[PDB]
Amino acid sequence: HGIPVSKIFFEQGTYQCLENCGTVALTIIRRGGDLTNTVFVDFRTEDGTANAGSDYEFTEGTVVFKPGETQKEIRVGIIDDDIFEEDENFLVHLSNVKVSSESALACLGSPSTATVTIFDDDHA
Ligand SMILES: [Ca+2]
Ligand SMILES: [Ca+2]
Ligand SMILES: [Ca+2]
Ligand SMILES: [Ca+2]
Repeated sequence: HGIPVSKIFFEQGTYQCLENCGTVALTIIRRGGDLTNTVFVDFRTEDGTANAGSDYEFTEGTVVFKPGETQKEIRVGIIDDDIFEEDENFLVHLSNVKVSSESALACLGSPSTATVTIFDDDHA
């Protein structure tokens, strides 16, 4: 052993957005190791106190770090409505880190899960 490996993780642990922000942006980071490799990482949302379909969009997919890339941005739609609510949150999970051919070259780091605070923008 004694060789460094790439680490995948969110740039921040918590993100924020007004309910009228349209979409919230999370940044996935890839650090160290051999950056000439192609690395795949899956992402996926989960409900907290905010619910998919009424507060945000169920969003999922896969990010691909091409050689030399150290940062990838992802978007989650925020559903704006006209009703009063508490400030809520949902989760976004990284998983399934794989290296491409042509798994300790690349690993999931910490934080592999980010939280998203949605501030309500309505009165009552
Ligand atoms: Ca709600
Ligand atoms: Ca809402
Ligand atoms: Ca609103
Ligand atoms: Ca609302």
